[PDB]
Amino acid sequence: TIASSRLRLLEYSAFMEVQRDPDTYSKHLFVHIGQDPPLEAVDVRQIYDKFPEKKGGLKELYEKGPPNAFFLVKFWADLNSTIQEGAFYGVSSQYSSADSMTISVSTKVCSFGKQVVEKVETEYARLENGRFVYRIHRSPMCEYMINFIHKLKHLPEKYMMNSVLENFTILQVVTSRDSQETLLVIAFVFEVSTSEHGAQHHVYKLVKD
Ligand SMILES: NC[C@@]1(c2ccccc2)Cc2c(ccc(Cl)c2-c2ccccc2C(N)=O)O1
Ligand SMILES: *C(=O)CCCCCCCCCCCCC
Repeated sequence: TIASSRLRLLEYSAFMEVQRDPDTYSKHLFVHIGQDPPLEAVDVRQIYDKFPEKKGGLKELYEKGPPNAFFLVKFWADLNSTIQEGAFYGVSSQYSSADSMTISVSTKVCSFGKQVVEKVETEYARLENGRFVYRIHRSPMCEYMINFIHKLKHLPEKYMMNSVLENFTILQVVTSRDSQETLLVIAFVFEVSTSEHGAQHHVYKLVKD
């Protein structure tokens, strides 16, 4: 469970979809976080080098606080060609909060500690069972990401894929749109899954000392 005092990530999944015929659709999940155990900590200074720094960087974000909003997710992405591929590469996520506020989700793709792509999406709360729910449904992946996945899929060894992924990170920062107050920050780090049970993940809490 990834949750700060203000926002809670409910679900997250990056996937691809193909239309085998007009009545058949196939969906492969690269990564997934479905719907509270204690979390193991990771010192934030160990990841600084691979995230974007200076003005608006992760070090300035952490210093600004609150620290209860920072998390690290290690992903073991399933890049196995389990379906044949006009394919849709997308990302679906969902959050919840006790307060009604408009959120802003920014996704920073980084290569060698330098921001290459950024995507900003404002999300409005929807009242549901006494809580506020934010839904991002089938947000298409940018061609940078689709091409990156194709390039990784073309490497002959999984160790080669993991070496490229050593200098690739995605930083997700959710802020209250109007106040600009940090609600949730999730640093995503990746490896290619070698498991027979597919995509795996591990959550950690980002700490300083
Ligand atoms: N293959 C190693 C790893 C990994 C391993 C398994 C699953 C996902 C990723 C660790 C890792 C990356 C990429 C970027 C970072 Cl920032 C990290 C990382 C994570 C925690 C602390 C320090 C660092 C670091 N700076 O290396 O790939
Ligand atoms: C906008 O393009 C944000 C895209 C975030 C994609 C999540 C990455 C999931 C695919 C796993 C491939 C291996 C590591 C990128």
